Amino acid sequence: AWDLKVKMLGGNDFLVSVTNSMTVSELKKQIAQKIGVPAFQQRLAHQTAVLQDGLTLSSLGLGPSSTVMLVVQNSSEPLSILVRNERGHSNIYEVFLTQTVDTLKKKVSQREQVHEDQFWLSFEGRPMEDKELLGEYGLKPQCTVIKHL
Repeated sequence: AWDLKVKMLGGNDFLVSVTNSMTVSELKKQIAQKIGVPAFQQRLAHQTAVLQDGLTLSSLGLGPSSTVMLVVQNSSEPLSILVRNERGHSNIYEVFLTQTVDTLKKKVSQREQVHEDQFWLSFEGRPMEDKELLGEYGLKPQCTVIKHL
């Protein structure tokens, strides 16, 4: 393991312990532990190129000498998820990970003609709480959220 310099735009610089085979996705998690920015609010760039979460640091030509930029996003960007209901059908919903679980239940509510208090949502077996942000449950593009009656 070796250390990498991270510079936050309009922010502080700092280092993180990293590996060559480590992914940008894991790096963001290291950054979150260091400065508390949730991974889903982090956009990383190296030399004006925005980094894809699946890329490995070595594949990107990173070493102890490199420096990566961090841009923190107050409001995040849209992604699609699947919400599979009691009937077993999955429909596409659009969310921002910085939105609350609540905004999603309201979308489900309006669209599927049900009251918010008549169902609840889970992701990977974990129940989703109305006031928490969707990102905190590790939602990713086309992941499946389950709707329970």
